[PDB]
Amino acid sequence: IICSVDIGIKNPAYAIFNYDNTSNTIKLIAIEKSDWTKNWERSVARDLTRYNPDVVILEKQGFKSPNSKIIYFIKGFFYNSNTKVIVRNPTFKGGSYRNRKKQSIDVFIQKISEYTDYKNDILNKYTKLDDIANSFNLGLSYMESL
Amino acid sequence: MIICSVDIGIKNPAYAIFNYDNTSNTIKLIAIEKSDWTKNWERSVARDLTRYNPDVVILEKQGFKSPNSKIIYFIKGFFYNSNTKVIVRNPTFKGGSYRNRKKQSIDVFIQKISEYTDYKNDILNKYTKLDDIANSFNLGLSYMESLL
Amino acid sequence: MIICSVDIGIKNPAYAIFNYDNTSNTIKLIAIEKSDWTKNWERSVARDLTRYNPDVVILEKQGFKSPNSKIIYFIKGFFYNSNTKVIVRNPTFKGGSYRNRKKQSIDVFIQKISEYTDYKNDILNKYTKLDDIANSFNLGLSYMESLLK
Amino acid sequence: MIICSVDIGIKNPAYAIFNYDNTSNTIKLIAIEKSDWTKNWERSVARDLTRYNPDVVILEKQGFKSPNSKIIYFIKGFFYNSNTKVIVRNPTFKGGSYRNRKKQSIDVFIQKISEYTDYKNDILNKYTKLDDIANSFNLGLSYMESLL
DNA sequence: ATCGTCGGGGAAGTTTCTTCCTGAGTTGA
DNA sequence: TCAACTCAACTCGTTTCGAGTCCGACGAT
Repeated sequence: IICSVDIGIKNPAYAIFNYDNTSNTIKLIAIEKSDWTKNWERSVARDLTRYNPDVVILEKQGFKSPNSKIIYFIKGFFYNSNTKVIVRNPTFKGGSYRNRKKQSIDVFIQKISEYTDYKNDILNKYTKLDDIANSFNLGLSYMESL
Repeated sequence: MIICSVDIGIKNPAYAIFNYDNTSNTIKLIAIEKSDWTKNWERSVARDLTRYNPDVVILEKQGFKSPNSKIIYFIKGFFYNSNTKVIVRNPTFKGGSYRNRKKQSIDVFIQKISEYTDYKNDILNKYTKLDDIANSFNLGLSYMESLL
Repeated sequence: MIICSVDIGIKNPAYAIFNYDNTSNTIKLIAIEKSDWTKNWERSVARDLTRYNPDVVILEKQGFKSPNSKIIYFIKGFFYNSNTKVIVRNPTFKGGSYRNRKKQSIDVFIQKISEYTDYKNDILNKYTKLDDIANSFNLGLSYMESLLK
Repeated sequence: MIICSVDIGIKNPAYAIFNYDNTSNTIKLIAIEKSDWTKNWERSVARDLTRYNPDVVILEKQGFKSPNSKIIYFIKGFFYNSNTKVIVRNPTFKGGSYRNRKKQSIDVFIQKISEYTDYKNDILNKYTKLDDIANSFNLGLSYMESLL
């Protein structure tokens, strides 16, 4: 069970998948944009223990945002536990910054439907800038490169 | 009631382990040591903090610009959902910048150690670089003073 | 009366040396000089002020939040021995903006020097900044004008 | 040589006049007084300093917060001519508490006052207050120890 | 003194300002 | 990590990493 997280005080988001390795049996369990402003450490632990994951995928950031403190908190929380937290270098923000639309809507409209069967169920009531894109793209890139 | 107060730092981290007798207000020094968190610092932090299975972990607050902050949240996440509360206390000595901070720390240490360990000479004779174990001891003792 | 009026300051101190006739009430400008007190100011003050051993030394009142006050009190102690009266006058040019003092000072200086030196041009060329020698000249001349009563 | 140590202040200035026998290290206290510099402080200062013709005058350095600095520079200009060495020493007891600054001062005072005058009758019966003449005497004695 | 505004290290000698020297961030390799 | 370079207050949640406060210097009356 794979859990990919877009970290940030802006709009944190997480996606929970189950991927059968090398078998191309992808199952999307959930995708959500949460809020980590009220009791953020308690809220982070509560959101991470919902569907106890085996791997957590994060985007590495510099000093740009306090979201790094969430990265180190997550590393400490799941350290001895069975899960393994891995922080991937930022693909995101390479050269230009006006390249979201293409990859976001393309990968969504192409690949969300075959895994959850609730494509438009989330589309009709979710709309945000750079949370579902970062989280889903990190998770899907890890799974495709897996 | 096992107290573990830590002076944080990647180069010279230090920790003091006290025993506070509940309802008796009895301070008994269990141990005081310093370690190194250079190679795979997460393993070293976890081991040094779980060494004596404490009930409270005391850390000293740093500003928003230091690697010591990264250790703070790792420890907070590590001991979260446990019967071991990590608390981040303000800097005990917050007066003089350099000449008063370290010297006042090691002075109050050398003066207040005698009533707690009964092994004063053996600890003073080893290190001679006291300004980390001194900070940890002062942090722990300040937390205990704030207990009553 | 050999009179020495001083515009005080570490960076560019200045002084004007006059001769005042006691029974004629006539002004005579002897000299006007800039100096430097940026290094060893007590030695420099003692040297520059005793250069033309005066009978009166006039200083301009300074506030307490300036090094000119310590120079004032050093001079007070120095000449408190004999033969030299140190007198501290209120700033002659007073009021309005601070820069209005400088321009008014150098203006009255430029327009009133000709009647005293006959070497007006040598002073305008050497030491082009005029806002210290003006202060010293105006201080001395104001004291001597206030001497009649 | 005749040594004159001054506790400066418009509040209650004080001075101690010692006589040091040259090459014998014999300290003899000539006088101790609490003067007043209220009206025409320059005249009063000059009178009090020229009362006993000294060879050195010892002052305690002050911060630029009080007219005592103007008195210091007045003294420097006054004795600058010749014959005198005005020395401005920092306040001797540069340590511990401020409330203990007077305690140790008057302690060293009461410790060493008896051995210097041999006419301590009028002086013992004279005054019930110390916290100015004590400071002046301690400054003077510190210079006397720093003399050899 | 008094209201508005600003900066926030220590020690010693060239002394009440200047000239240093600390010892911790912080920053690119 | 690490070695050169730059530069000095505290501090509380401000639902606990950054935006808030406090306390002595100047400037101009």
